[PDB]
Amino acid sequence: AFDSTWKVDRSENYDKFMEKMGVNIVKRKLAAHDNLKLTITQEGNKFTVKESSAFRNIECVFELGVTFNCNLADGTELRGTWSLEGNKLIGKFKRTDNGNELNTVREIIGDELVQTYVYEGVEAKRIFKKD
Repeated sequence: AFDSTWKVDRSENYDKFMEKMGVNIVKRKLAAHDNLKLTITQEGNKFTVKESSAFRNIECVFELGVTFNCNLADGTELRGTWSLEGNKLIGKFKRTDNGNELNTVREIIGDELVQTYVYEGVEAKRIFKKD
């Protein structure tokens, strides 16, 4: 789903998240300012997400179930895959840098994409919305 353009319109706890990865207090204070844009497309078994932030736009195309890798605006690099869990889209990502594992979930509240991530027992939330 989420076939169109969107941009983090809401988010919170990003400090506990960015603080769990052990990132300096600099990227943490500048991180909470999550305001990137993301163009997502879906094709049955072929997805295509194109991130875009004034700091480093990214892109990741692939099918659901096949492990792959995707870097996070925080300049992170992880690999895993998204799968449907009950009524949500899970996202198992493993930091290829330190394999600090990452457990997230994706939801589409009507016209908003709620992407929550977990870290060693933490939880960050990032909600998108039609531009």
